[PDB]
Amino acid sequence: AENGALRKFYEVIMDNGGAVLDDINSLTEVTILAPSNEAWNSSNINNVLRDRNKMRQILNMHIIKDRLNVDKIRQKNANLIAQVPTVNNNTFLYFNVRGEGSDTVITVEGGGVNATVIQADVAQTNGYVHIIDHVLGVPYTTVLGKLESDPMMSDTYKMGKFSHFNDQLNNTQRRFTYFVPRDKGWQKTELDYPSAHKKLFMADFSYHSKSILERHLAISDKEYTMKDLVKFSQESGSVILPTFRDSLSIRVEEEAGRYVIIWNYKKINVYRPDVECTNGIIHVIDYPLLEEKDVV
Ligand SMILES: *[C@@H]1O[C@H](CO)[C@@H](O[C@@H]2O[C@H](CO)[C@@H](O)[C@H](O)[C@H]2NC(C)=O)[C@H](O)[C@H]1NC(C)=O
Repeated sequence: AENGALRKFYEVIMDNGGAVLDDINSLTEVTILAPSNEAWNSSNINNVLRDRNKMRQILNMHIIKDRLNVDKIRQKNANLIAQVPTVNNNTFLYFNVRGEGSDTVITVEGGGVNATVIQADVAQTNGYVHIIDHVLGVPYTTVLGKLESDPMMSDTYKMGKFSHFNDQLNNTQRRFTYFVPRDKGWQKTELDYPSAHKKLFMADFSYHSKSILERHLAISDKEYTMKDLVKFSQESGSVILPTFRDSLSIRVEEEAGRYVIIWNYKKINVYRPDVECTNGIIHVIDYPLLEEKDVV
C-alpha cells in the first residue's frame, strides 16, 4: 500500500485531535507502523473509531519512539525478545522475524494484535515506516483465538486441550481474564518438577491440568486490566477474582515499569500485560500459579 496507508494514517490522526502529530514531530527518532487501508476497514473498528480518546491510544501504540528498520529489529531480537516502547506509555510491542531475503516474514505483537508487515523499510527523515495488515490495539480474536495463534502461549494452549478447558474460551457471552504462563514458564516448571510437568501434559491427568488452569482463569461480567488489579489491591488490601469453581486471591504491584503478581508466597512477573481480546484479556506471566502442594 504505502501511498494509501500513510495518508490514511494521517487522516485518522486528523479525525482524533492532532495531538498525536505533535508527539510524533517532537521525537528525535520515530518509526511508524501504518496499518494498510484494508486493515483500517476490515478492522470494523466502527465502535472505537468514534471514541476520540481511544483512537489516540490506538494511534499512539503504532508509533515507536526509535529508528527501527528490519535489520535493527533482527539484531535486537538476537539474544532475547526486545520489547519496544511506544508513544502509548501503557503499550509496548515486539517483533518476530523469519527467513531472509525476499522470503523474510516480519510480524508484530501489540495491544492484543498480531500483524504482519506487508511492506517494510520505507525511509523517513527520523526513522522508518512499515505497513501492517491489522490495526494494533483492536483485537480480532477471542482469548481462545489468541491462545492458538500465539507461539508464546503454545504450552498453556496445549495443556488446556486434554480436558477441553479451552472450549469455553471461545464464548462471547462471558468475559475472561486469563493469566497465561508463557512457554519459558512451563519449561522452568519442567526443571523444578519434571514428573509433575510430564503429568500436566498427559491425558491421564486431565483433571489435574484443568484444576491448575481454572486457577488462572477469572470469569465475570467484566475484564480486569493490569491497571485495574493495581488500583484494587491498592485501595483495598488484595484482589479477589471469581474463578470457575472458586476464587483467586492475589495482589498486584508496579515495579520498575513492569507489573508483579503476588500469589501466596510467590512473586511472578507479568511478562505481557493486558493482551486484549474480544471476550476478555490475557496477562502473560513468567511462572504458573503453582506450589509443590500440587506436585507431591
Ligand atoms: C504472529 O502469529 C504468527 C502466526 O501464529 C506467528 O508465526 C509463527 O512464528 C513462529 C516463530 O517464527 C513459527 O515457528 C511459525 O511457523 C509461524 N507460523 C506461521 C505459519 O507463520 C508469529 O510468530 C506471531 N508473531 C509474534 C510477534 O508473536
